[PDB]
Amino acid sequence: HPDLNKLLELWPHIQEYQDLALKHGINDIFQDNGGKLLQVLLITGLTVLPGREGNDAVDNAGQEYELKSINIDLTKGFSTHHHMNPVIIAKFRQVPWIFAIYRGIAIEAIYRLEPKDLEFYYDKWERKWYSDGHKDINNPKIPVKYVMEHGTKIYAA
Amino acid sequence: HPDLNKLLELWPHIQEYQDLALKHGINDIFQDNGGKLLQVLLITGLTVLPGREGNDAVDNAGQEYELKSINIDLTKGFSTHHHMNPVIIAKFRQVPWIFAIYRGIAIEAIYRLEPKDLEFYYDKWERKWYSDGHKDINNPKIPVKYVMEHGTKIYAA
Repeated sequence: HPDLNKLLELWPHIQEYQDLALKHGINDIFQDNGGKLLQVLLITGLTVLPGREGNDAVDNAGQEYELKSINIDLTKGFSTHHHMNPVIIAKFRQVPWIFAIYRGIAIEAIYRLEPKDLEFYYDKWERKWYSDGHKDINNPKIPVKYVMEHGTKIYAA
Repeated sequence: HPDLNKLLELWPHIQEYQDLALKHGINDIFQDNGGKLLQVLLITGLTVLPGREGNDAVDNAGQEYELKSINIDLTKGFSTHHHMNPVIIAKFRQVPWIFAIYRGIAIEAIYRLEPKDLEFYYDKWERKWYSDGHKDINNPKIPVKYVMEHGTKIYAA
């Protein structure tokens, strides 16, 4: 049982990583990309916010952030919000966003966009709601290209 | 100028303390009791949440807390919420509360009440709203005695 052997021996680290993840509010590294999210948290120094919170993270000085991420091996657009409306927008434009770019599970880069750097999309998204008559927008996307063009890279592999 | 001398020489520390306070999201130790609040933050390991947030703090694992405090040299009841209503209550009973007890500016003790430990007051407060017909409650208080009787002391001077 070749591959299997790497299992009872590689498992000490996986567990340690999970221990690390728990100290950071992540109960299961193997669900909802928790293992990738820990990467971002340890690199940036952020603390995750309860899922019920509008934003997803905050630093040691009380500044909050939206946290988006993608695996470029399968997509090129960042998810934003399901049932996206102008109130959601309104809460969004108040905080900086940090974008995590992975290749599979590997963190390749992290970008930070200031509130103004997203002004373009917030405006666009509003039109598609009101000119649209009225009606949510189901998760419009933010192009990795745009993020790279306007953000400041705070991390690279 | 006797006392004045203690000023150009005691000022190196006060400033350092303020430097410490800034690293913790507190812009001015001399306003809104920021100097006392830093005490609590450093003792407990908490991070403050933006004032717009319902709760006031969160730990490294994403658990949030309400943060109340008093100087027993002048009062014996903990403030809760102005324009207190049942929705406010509803958000409140979901998180633990940590109470800071000071003598003047000195931190004397800190207590933590679990959500259930406040069940008594939440229920009482509801009656005074509905039996009251309907109408907010302007900041009812929580007795230090009660806090000491039901909380677990996480710190003492």
